Amino acid sequence: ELLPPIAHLYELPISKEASGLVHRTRQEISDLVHGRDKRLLVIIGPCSIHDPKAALEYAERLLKLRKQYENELLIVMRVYFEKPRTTVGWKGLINDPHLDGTFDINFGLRQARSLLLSLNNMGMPASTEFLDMITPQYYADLISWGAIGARTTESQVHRELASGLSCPVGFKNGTDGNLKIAIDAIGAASHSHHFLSVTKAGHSAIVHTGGNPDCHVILRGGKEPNYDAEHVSEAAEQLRAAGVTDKLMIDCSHANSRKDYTRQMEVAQDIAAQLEQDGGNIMGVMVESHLVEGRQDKPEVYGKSITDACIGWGATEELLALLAGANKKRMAR
Amino acid sequence: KELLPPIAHLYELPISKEASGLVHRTRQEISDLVHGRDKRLLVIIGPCSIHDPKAALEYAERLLKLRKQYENELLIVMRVYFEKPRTTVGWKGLINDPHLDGTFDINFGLRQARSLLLSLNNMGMPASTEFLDMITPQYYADLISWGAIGARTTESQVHRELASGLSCPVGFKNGTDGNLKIAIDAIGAASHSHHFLSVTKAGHSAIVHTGGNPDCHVILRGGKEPNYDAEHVSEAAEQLRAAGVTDKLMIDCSHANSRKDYTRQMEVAQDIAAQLEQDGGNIMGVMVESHLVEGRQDKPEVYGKSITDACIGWGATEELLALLAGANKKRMARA
Amino acid sequence: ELLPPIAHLYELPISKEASGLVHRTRQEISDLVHGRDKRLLVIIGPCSIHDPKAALEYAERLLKLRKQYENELLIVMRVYFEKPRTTVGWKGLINDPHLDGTFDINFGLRQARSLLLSLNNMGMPASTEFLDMITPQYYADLISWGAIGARTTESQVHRELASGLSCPVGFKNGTDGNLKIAIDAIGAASHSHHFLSVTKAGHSAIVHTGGNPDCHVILRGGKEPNYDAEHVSEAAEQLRAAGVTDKLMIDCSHANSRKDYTRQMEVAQDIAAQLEQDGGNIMGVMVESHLVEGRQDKPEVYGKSITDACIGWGATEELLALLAGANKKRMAR
Amino acid sequence: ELLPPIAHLYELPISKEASGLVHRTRQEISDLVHGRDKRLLVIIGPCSIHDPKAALEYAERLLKLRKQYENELLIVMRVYFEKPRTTVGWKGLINDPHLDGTFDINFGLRQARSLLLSLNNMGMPASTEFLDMITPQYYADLISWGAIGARTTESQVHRELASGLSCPVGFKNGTDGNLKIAIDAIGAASHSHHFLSVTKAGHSAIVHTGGNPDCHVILRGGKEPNYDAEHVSEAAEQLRAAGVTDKLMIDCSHANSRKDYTRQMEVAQDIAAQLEQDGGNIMGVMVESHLVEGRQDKPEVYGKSITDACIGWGATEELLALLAGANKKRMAR
Ligand SMILES: C[C@@H](OP(=O)(O)O)C(=O)O
Ligand SMILES: C[C@@H](OP(=O)(O)O)C(=O)O
Ligand SMILES: C[C@@H](OP(=O)(O)O)C(=O)O
Ligand SMILES: C[C@@H](OP(=O)(O)O)C(=O)O
Ligand SMILES: [Mn+2]
Ligand SMILES: [Mn+2]
Ligand SMILES: [Mn+2]
Ligand SMILES: [Mn+2]
Repeated sequence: ELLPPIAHLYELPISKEASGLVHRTRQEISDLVHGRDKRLLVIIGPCSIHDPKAALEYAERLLKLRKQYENELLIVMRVYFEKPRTTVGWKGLINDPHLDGTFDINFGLRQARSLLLSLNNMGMPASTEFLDMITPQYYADLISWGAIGARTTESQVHRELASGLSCPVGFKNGTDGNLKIAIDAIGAASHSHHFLSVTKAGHSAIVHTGGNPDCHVILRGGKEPNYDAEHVSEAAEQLRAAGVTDKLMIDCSHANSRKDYTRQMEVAQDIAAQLEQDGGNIMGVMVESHLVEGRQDKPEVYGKSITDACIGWGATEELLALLAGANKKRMAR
Repeated sequence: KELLPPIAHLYELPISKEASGLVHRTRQEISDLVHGRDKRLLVIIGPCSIHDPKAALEYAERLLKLRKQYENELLIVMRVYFEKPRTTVGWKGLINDPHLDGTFDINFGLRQARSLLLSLNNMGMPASTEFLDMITPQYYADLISWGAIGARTTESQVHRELASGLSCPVGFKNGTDGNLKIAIDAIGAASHSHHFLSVTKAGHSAIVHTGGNPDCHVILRGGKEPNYDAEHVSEAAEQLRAAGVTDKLMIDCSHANSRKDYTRQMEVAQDIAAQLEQDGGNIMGVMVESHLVEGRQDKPEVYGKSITDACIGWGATEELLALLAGANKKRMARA
Repeated sequence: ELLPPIAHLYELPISKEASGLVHRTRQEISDLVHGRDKRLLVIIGPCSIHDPKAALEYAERLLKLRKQYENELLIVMRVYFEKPRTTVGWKGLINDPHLDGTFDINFGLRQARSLLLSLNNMGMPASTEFLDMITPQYYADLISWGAIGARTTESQVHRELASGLSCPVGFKNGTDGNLKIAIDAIGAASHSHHFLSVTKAGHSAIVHTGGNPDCHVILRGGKEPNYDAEHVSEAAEQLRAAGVTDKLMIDCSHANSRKDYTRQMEVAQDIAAQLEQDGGNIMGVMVESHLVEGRQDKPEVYGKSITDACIGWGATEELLALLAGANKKRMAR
Repeated sequence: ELLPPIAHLYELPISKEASGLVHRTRQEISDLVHGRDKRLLVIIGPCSIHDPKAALEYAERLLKLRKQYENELLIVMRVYFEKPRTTVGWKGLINDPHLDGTFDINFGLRQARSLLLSLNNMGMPASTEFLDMITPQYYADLISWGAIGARTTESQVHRELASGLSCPVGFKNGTDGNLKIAIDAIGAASHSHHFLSVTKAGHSAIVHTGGNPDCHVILRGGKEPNYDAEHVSEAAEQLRAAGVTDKLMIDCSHANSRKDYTRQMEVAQDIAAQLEQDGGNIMGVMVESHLVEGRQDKPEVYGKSITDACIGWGATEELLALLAGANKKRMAR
C-alpha cells in the first residue's frame, strides 16, 4: 500500500539549510545555462546509489573538493535513484531498495529522501535522473539539477515532467547519437503544458506547468563519441538555429567513454584542452565516480558500483584538479 | 484543476456485454496472429487522430462493412488515437484538449473518448490507440483491442512498464531514426513482470505488480530510410528470432515509410501485397492512416479531414483494403 | 465503490437560479432567527422522501401556497433523505434508494442531488435532517435549512457538523423532552471547531469551521408535549439565560402529536391562538404532510408516507391557511 | 494536511505481542458479556489522557494489580482520547495534544497510537470511548473494549460505527437516565449496516459491517443513580424482554457518584454487597482513577486529571481489593 508524499514530508521536512542550498544552487546553475557565469558545472558521482553509508562517505570527500575548487567548478553529486535498463534489471534504490527483488518501494522512497536531506544538510547539492512520473513529489524539493535520460529525451511525458520541475534540466542526446531530439526537448519543456500528475496527497490531478527556462543539452555519445570540439561546435550551431541556449554539457561516461571507465579521463583531458583553447560553449561536464573503481554484479565491495563502472576516488581527485586548472585559465582570459 | 477519477466515468459509461465480448474476442484473435496461429492480416486503419466523434462514427460505419466483407483475409481494427506525441509543442489530442481551442478540458475529453469507444465497440468495430500518457489508460483501456507504443517512447522504461500491465496485444515501433533493436528490447522488457507506481480506478497512486504482456510485437514504421521492403523484413525477422521473441511483425504504411507523404501509402501497400504473394511469412499486420477525406488541415473546418498527419481518403481506402485482401487470400491459400 | 462529491457536482452543477434561491432563503431565515422579520418559517412536507415523482408533484402544489402566503409565511419543503431509526429499518433514499435492501448509495446520492436541484430550480427551497457525517458534501449547497434530530442534538459530532454548515440549523429537544441539550448545542455550534471531515474529492481532511450564528431550538415533544404557551415561555427564559436567541420553532408532529397525524392540526391551532395573543418567541413551525394521509409499510400507494404518518393535502391547505391568518394578525400588531 | 492511517501504521505497526493481547482480551471480554466466565471486567483509569508519561506510570502500577487479581477481575485501562463536552472545551489528546488550542491532530493521532502500542506491549490492554467517526482507523487495532457515551448512544452513526468494530462495546444510558436507548443500541449495533466511512488510505468509501455480537449496556446514572440491585434487576428484565444479553456494566463515576469522586467507593461497596448476595447480572464495572486524586483546570500537577475528577492511587488499591474479594465469593458459588 503506497504512502503519499505527505507521509514522507512529515517525517523528513526540508531544513532551512537544505532549502537554502537548493535555492542557491539552482540559481547558480541557471547562471551557467544562460552564460552569466563561466564556472563549470560538474555533475559527478556514482552511476547509481545502492548504499547510503558509502554515499555519505563519498559526499564528505567530494565536499572538500567542492569548496576547494568553488571559484572554478560548481560541483554537484550524482544521486541517482532511478535507472533505465536496456531490457530488464535492477531499476534503482527506490524501486528495489533491499537489492533482492522485494520491491519495498515505500522503504526506498523514505531512504532516498533521508539520504538527500542528509546530503543537502552537510552542504552537498544533489542531482538525479527523473525517470518515473510519480516519484518526484517525494524528493524533488531536494534536487538542484535533473537529467532526462537518452532513452526518454524524445518522450513527451518526460518533456511535460521537465516543464514543471523547479530545477534546471539537462536533456541527453539519443542512444544512437541524435541531438535534435534534445534540442526539440528544450523547445517543448520551456513551454507551458497541461497533463495529469499526482498531488502530495497521492491523488491524480490535472496540472498546468509554466515551462522550464533552464534546460540545456548533454552530449553523451552515440554510435560514435560526440565530446570533441568539432561536435561541440556543430551542436552549438544547431542550438542557435533553434533559438535556444548554445551552452551545453558533456558526459565523460556512457557512450563517450565507450562504457570503459578508464577512458573518462581521456574525455576529460580533451575537454580541458578545449577549455584552454576556447571552449565558450561548454557549461558543464558529467562524470561517473565512486570510492572504488570498476563495477560488480553483487553488492559485496563497499563503495563499488553495481550498475555502470566508475572511476575510483584517486582518479576522481586527478580529473577534478585537471578541469579546475583548465577552467581557471578560461575564466581568466 | 479538479480531475474526476475513472470510477466516475465507468459509472456513467459502464462497458456493455457486447463491447466486453468484442474486446475479449479481438484480443484473442490478434494474439493468434502475433504467435503465428492464424494467417489473417491485422489491419490497423483510420485517422491519424480523433478530433470529431461524428466523423469518427461515420468512418467506422463504412469501415465495418469492409471488416465483415474481408473477415476471412483481414482482421480490421480502427485507429482511435486520443493521444499524440508532438515533435516539440502542439495539440496532443482529444483527451488533452477536446474543444481544440487551448482550454484543456481534460475531464470532458476523457468522457468523450470513453463514450466514442463504447459506441464503436457497440456497433461491432474494435478500437486501437497509442498509449502515451501514464494515467489516462484507466479511463478507457477496457475498450481497447490493440495498443501502440510510439516510435518516440518505445525505448522508454515507463512505457515498457505500462505495456507489461495492459491486457491487449501491443506493438512497439522502431525509433524515429530507424533503430529496430529498441523495439526488440521493448518486447523483452514488456513480456516480464514489473513493479512500479500507477493510479487506481479511484484516482489514487498505488504500487502495481504486472504479470508481463505475452502478446507484444514490433512495428516497422521507417527511419531515415523506409524499412517496409522484403530485405528489411527479413533482417528484422532474423534479429527477432535471435532475441527469442516472435518473428511476426507489423508494417506501417505511413509516417517515415511514406516519407510523411499520404499519397505514398498505397506504394508501400503494393510492396506489402507483392511480399504476401511471393512469401511474406513474417508479416502479421499493417497500419494505415485513412479518413473520410484525404490530406490534412490546420483548422477543423472540413468534415472528416485530419488535423494531424495527412491521410488517404475513403476511395483510396477501399482500393488499399481490396489490394491487401486479395494478396492475403493468396497467401492463406498457398501450400 | 464510492464516487466522490465532485462526480455528482460535475453532472449536476448548481444553477444561477438555485444558488440565488438558496442564498436568499438562508438570509430570510436568518432574519427570522434574529427577530428582524415576523414571518413564520414553515418546514413542511413528507417525513421522508421515497419517490421523486411524488415529491415533485407535492412541491408544485406547495409552491402555489408558498407564493400565496409569502407575506405571512416562509414556506420551505421537508426533503429528508436520512432517517434515524429507533433500532433498525430503512434509513432513507440515500442509503437505500431502491427500497429493497440493495443499498445503492451512489444512485441514492445522485437522485437526492437531482431532486434537490429540480426543487430549487422550480422555486421551492429545501430542508433536511443532517444525520450522516460524509453525505452533506454531496448536496448541502442546495439546502436552505437543516435539522439536527432529537436523537443526535446532544452528539458532539453533529454539533461540529452544524458549526460548519452555511444554512441555519434547528436543534431538537431530546426524545424524552430535554431542552437543555438543544440550548447547549447552539452554544457549541455557534463556536469554531476543528475536526475531521471529507473533502469534495472524497478525501479525509482536518477542517476548521467558523461557527454557525443562525442556530435555534425546536420543540418536538418528549414524554409530554411541549408546544403550549407555558412551555414556550419556559424555553424562552432558558434561552435568554444562556445568552442565545429566544426565537424558536415548534414541531406539530412526532411527540407533540403523540405520533398521531390527526393531532397535528390540534397543535397548529394552539400555535395559532398563541400567535394571536402574543407569540413573540415563535419564529417557526414544522409539519409532516404528504399528498395522501397516513402511512404504509410498503410503497404501494402514490404519495403516501412509508415512515411517520402524515396529514394529506386537504388538511395541509387548512393548516397553512390557519397559520397564515393567525400570523397576519401578529404581524399587523 | 491530514495524514492517512497508513502513514501511522507504517511508523507504528502492531507487534505480535500487542496483537495477541488484543485478540485474547476481546475474547475474554466476550466470554463475560455472554455469561461464559464470571470474572468481573474492570474498566479503570483516567477520565482522559493528557500526558503519556503519567499514563505509562499509571499503567505500570495497574499491571501489577491486573496480575494479582487475574482470577477474579479482568482489568483493562481507561485510555480515553476523545471527550464529549457539554458545550465547548478540550476534546482530548487527539483533537488538541499540546493542550493549547493548536489542534495538532496529526501529532495527536501519532501520540495516541504510540501510547496504545506501548501499553499493549507492556501487557496492559486499553479501552476508549469511540466518539469521532474517522479517528478509529488510526488506533482501533489496539483497543480491547470500547464505550459509546451517554450523549451518543441514541445516535445512529455511533450505532453504525459500533456494528463494525472488532472489540466488544458498551452503550451507556442517556444523561437523564434513559436505559431503553442503550438496549435499542445493542439491537441496532448487532445487525449488519451499510454506511459511509473512511479507508486506511484516507479515502471515503461505502462499508458493509457484519454487526457486533458483543455489545452490552452500562449504567452510569441519570437524574438519579441507577447502580443498586433494584435498578440492576429492572434493567436485566428489559434486556431479556428485548432478547439481548442481560449481563451489564455499572459505572461508579459520572452520574452514579453525582460527579463527586469521593463517592465512587460508595458505589463500589454497593456493587460488592450485590456480588456477595447474588449479582448474577453484573459483568463489569467502570472507575475513574489516576495517580493523584481530584482535578485541575490547568495541567500543573503530574498525574492529576484535567477533565472529571478521579480517585487517587491509594483509594484505587482499596477499591480493587474490595471488588476482587467480593467477586471471589461470587465465583466460588
Ligand atoms: C542512465 C545513464 O545515462 P544515459 O541516459 O546517458 O544512458 C546514467 O547516467 O547512468
Ligand atoms: C504517432 C504516429 O506514430 P509514430 O510513433 O510512428 O510517429 C501516429 O501513429 O500518428
Ligand atoms: C426524525 C424525525 O424527527 P425527530 O428527530 O424529532 O424524531 C423526523 O423529522 O422525521
Ligand atoms: C464521557 C464520560 O462518560 P459519559 O458518556 O457517561 O458522560 C467519561 O467516561 O469520561
Ligand atoms: Mn551510468
Ligand atoms: Mn500519424
Ligand atoms: Mn417523521
Ligand atoms: Mn469522565
